[PDB]
Amino acid sequence: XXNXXYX
Amino acid sequence: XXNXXYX
Ligand SMILES: *[C@@H]1O[C@H](CO)[C@@H](O)[C@H](O)[C@H]1O[C@H]1C[C@](C)(N)[C@H](O)[C@H](C)O1
Ligand SMILES: *[C@@H]1O[C@H](CO)[C@@H](O)[C@H](O)[C@H]1O[C@H]1C[C@](C)(N)[C@H](O)[C@H](C)O1
Ligand SMILES: CC(=O)NCC(=O)O
Ligand SMILES: [Cl-]
Ligand SMILES: [Cl-]
Ligand SMILES: [Cl-]
Repeated sequence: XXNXXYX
Repeated sequence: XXNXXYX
């Protein structure tokens, strides 16, 4: 993970 | 990708 969003 | 570094 480590990324973010939101999709 | 998804991992990091830095090499
Ligand atoms: C991770 O490194 C790349 C280069 O490969 C940069 O362009 C990017 O800004 C950097 O990402 C940030 C944001 C993220 C992905 N949510 C994490 O918090 C990382 C550690 O820092
Ligand atoms: C997402 O990350 C930011 C930066 O650290 C925090 O400010 C925010 O609280 C965080 O969102 C929470 C709530 C969410 C979106 N429902 C998920 O549980 C994420 C993983 O954590
Ligand atoms: C070295 C590099 O590009 N790291 C970023 C990733 O792991 O996604
Ligand atoms: Cl992070
Ligand atoms: Cl999402
Ligand atoms: Cl690197």
